[PDB]
Amino acid sequence: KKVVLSSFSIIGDITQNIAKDLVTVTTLVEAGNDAHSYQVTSADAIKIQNADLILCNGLHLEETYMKYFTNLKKGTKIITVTDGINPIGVSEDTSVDSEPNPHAWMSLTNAMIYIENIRKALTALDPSNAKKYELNAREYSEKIRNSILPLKTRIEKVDPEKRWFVTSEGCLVYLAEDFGFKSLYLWPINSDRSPSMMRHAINQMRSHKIKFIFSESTNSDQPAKQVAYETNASYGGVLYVDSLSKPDGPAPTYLDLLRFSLTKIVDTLF
Repeated sequence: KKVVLSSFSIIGDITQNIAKDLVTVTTLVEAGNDAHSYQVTSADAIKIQNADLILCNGLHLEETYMKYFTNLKKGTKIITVTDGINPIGVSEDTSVDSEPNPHAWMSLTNAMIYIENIRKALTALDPSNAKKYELNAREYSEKIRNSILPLKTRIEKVDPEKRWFVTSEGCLVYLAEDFGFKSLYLWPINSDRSPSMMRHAINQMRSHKIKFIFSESTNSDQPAKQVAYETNASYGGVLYVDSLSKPDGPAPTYLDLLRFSLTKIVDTLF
């Protein structure tokens, strides 16, 4: 039985829906840890040795621990499951070039690309099961579309002047792009804050009469609430974007994570 190591919980869950036990799916950065600032342990080095295939997000998400994906089993490839997603830069000033924002999985379109890239890699690893990964990938893709599309459809009725997703981390930039909304946030990447970015958000919210700002499940709510106060906006609550929740939390699977967060967004913007 082949072993497929996913860099973090979200990619692990996607991969499990496509493979459905045809392979053993393991996860490096388990739910509840920051994927960008993780420390790889001795035990983790065993997971890495056992891997027949390694699935990374790319977009620099794993940049601090790429070096641990070395001395690998012969034939073990590292696949970037975001291949074909045009990166969005960590610059809010989209003039300058900048490091990529890693959060490509917060997108209906991109969910389909993650699935496709993983299907492809599983199929090149284990070609005698091609027909099963094929079926599984289609089913799973459908499942995602069936849950998430009705949320898109609701979101798209928003009045254009209210088309803003305002968060703490820049976790929704790919969602904004996919659904045709503008983005505003306080810092691009949690692991990394700027007083000027906060000032800029405040000014932008006042200027565009933006009504809500969110925080997320792995960062503090304090800055969002302060910005709400200073802008006469409302604090929107906590979104799940950077990790699956624990099993009894609201986002134990990638589908549940998209559904939860998009539901919360929709429910606050109407």
